[PDB]
This record gives sequence, structure tokens and C-alpha cells, in this order.
Amino acid sequence: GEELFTGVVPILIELDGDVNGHCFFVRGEGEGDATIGKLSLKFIATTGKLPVPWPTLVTTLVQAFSRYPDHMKRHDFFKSAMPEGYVQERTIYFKDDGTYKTRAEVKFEGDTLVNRIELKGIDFKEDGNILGHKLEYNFNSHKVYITADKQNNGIKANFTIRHNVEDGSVQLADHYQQNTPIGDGPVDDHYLSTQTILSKDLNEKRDHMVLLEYVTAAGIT
Amino acid sequence: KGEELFTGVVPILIELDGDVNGHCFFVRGEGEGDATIGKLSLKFIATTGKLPVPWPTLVTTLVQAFSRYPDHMKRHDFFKSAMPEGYVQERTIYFKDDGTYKTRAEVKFEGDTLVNRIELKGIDFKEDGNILGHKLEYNFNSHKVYITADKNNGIKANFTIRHNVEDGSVQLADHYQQNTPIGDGPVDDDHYLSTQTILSKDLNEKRDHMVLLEYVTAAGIT
Ligand SMILES: [Mg+2]
Repeated sequence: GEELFTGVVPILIELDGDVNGHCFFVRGEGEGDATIGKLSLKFIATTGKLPVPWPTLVTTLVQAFSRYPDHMKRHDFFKSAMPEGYVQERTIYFKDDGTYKTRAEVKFEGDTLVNRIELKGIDFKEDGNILGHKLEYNFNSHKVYITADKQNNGIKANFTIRHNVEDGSVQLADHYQQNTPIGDGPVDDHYLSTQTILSKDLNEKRDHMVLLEYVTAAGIT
Repeated sequence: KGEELFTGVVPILIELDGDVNGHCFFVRGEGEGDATIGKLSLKFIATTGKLPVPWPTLVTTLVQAFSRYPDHMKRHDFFKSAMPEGYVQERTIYFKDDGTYKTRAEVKFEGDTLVNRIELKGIDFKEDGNILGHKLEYNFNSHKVYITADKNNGIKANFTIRHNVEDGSVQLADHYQQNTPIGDGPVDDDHYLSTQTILSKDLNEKRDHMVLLEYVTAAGIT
């Protein structure tokens, strides 16, 4: 699957959501450089104003795009499942607040890699950090601990995301993940190091998130 | 159990999830029903803010098991016979010269509370129409609900709702209904339900809401 990631690969992102009854849609376009672990994307809300903070959707809207080191090439499930693709599911627990359930498909559509997502948010508190938009427009660096999931012939990941709040302490989001192959069966413990930058397109009147991310793999000597 | 469950007053919880021309919203209602007297008292609230559609259009979509069937009609009602397991209630509502509603609901007992859970999708509603334009008066007329057996082992119903418009004209809503029992062994003749509704507001409620009082009795058989 490594052969399809050579050079620059186009990216398409689609998300459908419902948070405490609030529907919304997001569309993103950009490109990815798996060889260099670089992502550049621009997101727009096609339904108006986003009812939840943009940082909370960062993890939900890819991962093939990670640069796995030469001695770790065989451990990249994300790239190995292409072009057929894989299904990615999560339950995100915001401490003392609501929860997100997500289901996505990542696959090639022509020469474009597409990520179509469905998320449902429930039990979010009124005037909370999420529904109250009290989260800073930024993102911290994290470690995505990946482990094999023999039963589903895929992988599982666990990590806690730290969302900066406008005053000083931070809002935690526990992430639980499962990735499963879509077709024919081509596949150790390790982790991903992530860095993200959120920004704004000054000539865009629509709600915008501009994204730059750098991801590498490690954990094996 | 299935009629024995409705002696006296039963608590009610109602939940609706909807999408009209892309505008999702949710409504939650709580109240009580006294099937012996065919009476309902409920309060509904929009938990997502302002309703993108007029409240009266959601009345029929929001517990016919509380209808009052006469002693000589005990056999006839199917609503209570399907309890406590409950029944599925589906509808397609066509508003004349406007959009359409598709609904799916499950009505059943959860403990001592009768619960009605709903999904509603509205399509092809016109901009500046009576519906999306909020031109319907805050009231509800009396109707007759025509029920017939669907020996899907349930029932079907057809009727036309009359919504008063602010200008004085009326917006019609054709209702097509299908009910199927969730589990086993329920009762199935042609007859109708006579309905009366009263809409009001809670003076101390800032959220978009609707207070409803309803009286339903059955007839059509001598
Ligand atoms: Mg909904």
C-alpha cells in the first residue's frame, strides 16, 4: 500500500454530525505528504456556524499520512489497507461533559483519498466548555498509542486529548479507537507523535479552520 | 397486559428528532395520560432552540393508546392490545402545495412510563410557504381518525389535518398511517377516533415550547 502514498496525495473530508440535537456539516480539501508526514487542509461549515468548537473535531476529521520510519514501514496499517481502505470508529469522552461517537470510511476515490464521517454527540452540558465555546483556538501535541487487534484483524488506539480552555486548566477528551480492513487481508505496539496548527483564511466569511499537521511514528528501536 | 396497564393515570415521555429541509431540531415532552377518560396533558420543549417549523405541524407526530374506547368497543382498539411491548407507528404527511413529513416512532412502556420515541424527516418544503414561513395559527381543530385493519398484522389510518392559517385560509396535511405490533398477539373493525386539542403556553418558560391538552374518544360502531 506504500506505493499509493508516493508524492503528494489529494484529500477530501466529509463529516455529518449531531450534537445535543444540533445538526451540521463540514467540508475540507487539501493534500497530504505521507513521505513527509505533512497535511494541509481548509475546512468550511456548509450549514453556517458550528455549534461546537473546532478543536474538538480535529481528531475526528486521517492517519495514512503519517511518516513511518524506514525500520517501521511494515507497521503502518493505515497505508497497508489502501486503496480498499479501512473503517475508523471512536467514542470520545469529555471529562465531566458529553461524549462523541464516530464512524468513518477512509479509501481512495480515483486518485483522491476521501474520509467520510458520521458523529453523534450526546449529554453535553449547557454553558460547558464545549457547547459554551470556551476552548482556545489551538491544539497540543499528543501520543497516539497503537496496538494490534487480532480479533477484528485491525488495530486499537487509546489516548487523552488536551483542549486548552480560555482560562488556565484544560478539558480532557479520552479517545478509544478501532480500525478494520474493508477487503482482502493485508495488514507491534508503538505510538504516533502529533503536532497541529489551527489558523484563519482572512477572505473566507464562512466559519473556517485552516489546518497544518505533522505526524511521525516511533516506539520501536 | 394490555388494557389493565391503562387503568387510571399513566406518566408520559415523548422524544422527537427531526430534519426539515436540512434544519434538524429535537423536542422533549413530559406529562400524563388518563386513557379511561381519553385525556392527555403534556408540555413539549425544543431543546435545540427555536423551532424551524410551526408547533401545530408536530402535534400528530407527538400516544393514541390513551384514546377512550367505549365499553362496547373494548375489543376494537389495537393500541392498548400491543402494550406493554408496544407498537411501531409510521406516517407520511403531505402538506398540500408544500413539503412532506416522514415519521417513525416506537410506543411502549418503560417502567410505569409510556414512552413515544420519534424520527421525523421533512422534504420539499417551500421557502416563504405556510410551514417554513411560520404562517400557521397556534391552535388545532377537531378531527376524525379513520382506522382500518391491515391484516402486516396491524392497522392503517387515513385523515386530513386542517391547520388554520393567519390569513384565514387553511393548510391541509394528509396523514397516511401504519402501525405494527412490536411483539405477539394483538387485536385488529372500521371505526374512527374523535379528537380535540388545546394549545397553550407556560408564562414562565423562555424556551420554545407547547402545552397541550387533548381529548380523544372512539366511535363508528353502534
Ligand atoms: Mg437529530
